[PDB]
Amino acid sequence: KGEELFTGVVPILVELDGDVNGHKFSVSGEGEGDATYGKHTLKFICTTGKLPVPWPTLVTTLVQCFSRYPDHMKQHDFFKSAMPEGYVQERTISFKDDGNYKTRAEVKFEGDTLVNRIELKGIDFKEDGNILGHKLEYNYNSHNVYITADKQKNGIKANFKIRHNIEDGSVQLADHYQQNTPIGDGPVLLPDNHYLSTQSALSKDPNEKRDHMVLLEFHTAAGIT
Ligand SMILES: [Mg+2]
Repeated sequence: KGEELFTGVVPILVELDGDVNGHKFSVSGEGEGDATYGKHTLKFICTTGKLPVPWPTLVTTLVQCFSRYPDHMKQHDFFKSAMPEGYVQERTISFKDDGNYKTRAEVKFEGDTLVNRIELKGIDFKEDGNILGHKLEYNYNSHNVYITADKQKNGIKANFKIRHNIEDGSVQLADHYQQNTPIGDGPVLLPDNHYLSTQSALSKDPNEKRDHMVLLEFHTAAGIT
């Protein structure tokens, strides 16, 4: 069963190819996760130069299999149950009064490493909106990711609203619609409605001159007693 693959520390690789309003970029990440504690740590580098969008707008795209599912909820952990063959994770991220990201990712094991490979496409961004104008603060709020089963697709859906702080004290909403479907043909766990409680801390490596993001993430399943 997939959950057995997560009882210890697992190395993580993340690779993203993006195009936002014609601005092409790539991000590479490395770190590790320990789902026992709902915890993952990564450092991401923009390998093409300067990132053309704010780092916070990429956090959700850049491994929910590292969520801590409490023992009494283990039967609701789709994410691990699809491993090692993995899952496709797709989103539409709608930035209020601005453009949208469409993302397609494959999350799977490559040997003993958990890999998140992503294509991101962003369109219809305003040239001096909060995203292409870089008006988002380098910080991140705590959210609830609401998950529901999609039995027709043998997977799940999720819906949630990310709140991005703007440098003038306002908030940029980013509505997330998500679908995950298994890559393999083995059975998966189809959960009851629940949510993941998320927390994120963004920082910088004081010795790093490349455009980059250091991330500490907690994800904890909740909403079933
Ligand atoms: Mg503020």
